[PDB]
Amino acid sequence: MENFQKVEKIGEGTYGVVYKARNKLTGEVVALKKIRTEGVPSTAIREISLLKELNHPNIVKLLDVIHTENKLYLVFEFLHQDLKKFMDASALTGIPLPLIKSYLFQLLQGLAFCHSHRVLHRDLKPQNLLINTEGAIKLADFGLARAFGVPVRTYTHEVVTLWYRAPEILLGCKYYSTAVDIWSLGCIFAEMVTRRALFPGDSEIDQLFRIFRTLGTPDEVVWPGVTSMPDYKPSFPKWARQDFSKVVPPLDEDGRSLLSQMLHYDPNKRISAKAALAHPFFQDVTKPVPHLRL
Ligand SMILES: NC(=O)c1cc([N+](=O)[O-])ccc1NCc1cccnc1
Repeated sequence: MENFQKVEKIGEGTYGVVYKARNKLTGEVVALKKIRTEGVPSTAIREISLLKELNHPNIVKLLDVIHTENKLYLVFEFLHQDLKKFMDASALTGIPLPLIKSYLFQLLQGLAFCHSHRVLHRDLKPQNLLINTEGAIKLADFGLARAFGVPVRTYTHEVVTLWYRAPEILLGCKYYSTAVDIWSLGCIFAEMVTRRALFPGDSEIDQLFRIFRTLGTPDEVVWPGVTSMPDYKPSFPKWARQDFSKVVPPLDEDGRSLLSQMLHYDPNKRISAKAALAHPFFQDVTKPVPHLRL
């Protein structure tokens, strides 16, 4: 607004437009998101306001929430790059395993924190994982989904990415659990390793069938209750499950084991962020510094 000097259009998020801005006073450089219409539900205001208290080293800090003139502004801590850009930049050589492991470990710490406070992300993707020169990675937009909701796109003709959506969401379950975040992070872990999205669906059904083609069509044995889900259809093709060794090569067995637990179909069997932190995959975790060209 008037207390900030737009420094650049960081982009156009799923809620609204985002700008890099400098606080004319404090001199602080922040990310300002303009939230998309009229009146603005007070329920959301209280919700969003509660998130200002959700502070952790691996969670992008929500500095302020400003409600004015039918517009809602969220002021966030600023980070220079997102994981999607970093992955693209590292596409030729790949992100080194030690850095992939460091990032996964930090993201799990961030999820464990949010989940312990009953806060879900619901829409994790590389674009909302932010990184800095110190080797830190942080989760952005935690709790906004709950505080609000979801239309058809973002806010103005922009295709919602379904690549990281958990199967229970695709099958129409109305109640999401912390498990949806573990699923998304598993998909991201695989993408960092292979340098290709794991399940790049272009429609809700293509997304679901890409998952089924790789992990096998779920049934009552591996996922009790799945055949009673809202959008489950007995007519779904029945695909056999593939071997992880073929899914994320050349990841080692510690990595494949952890990924398999993050991608279990039954949300209740899916590993928690807390439990994942204890997985043998992290026995030799360290905190490397990435090569960032800003
Ligand atoms: N908090 C942020 O710094 C930030 C916020 C959003 N967003 O949608 O609210 C997107 C990217 C961000 N940083 C990474 C970034 C990406 C591109 C150019 N500059 C910075």
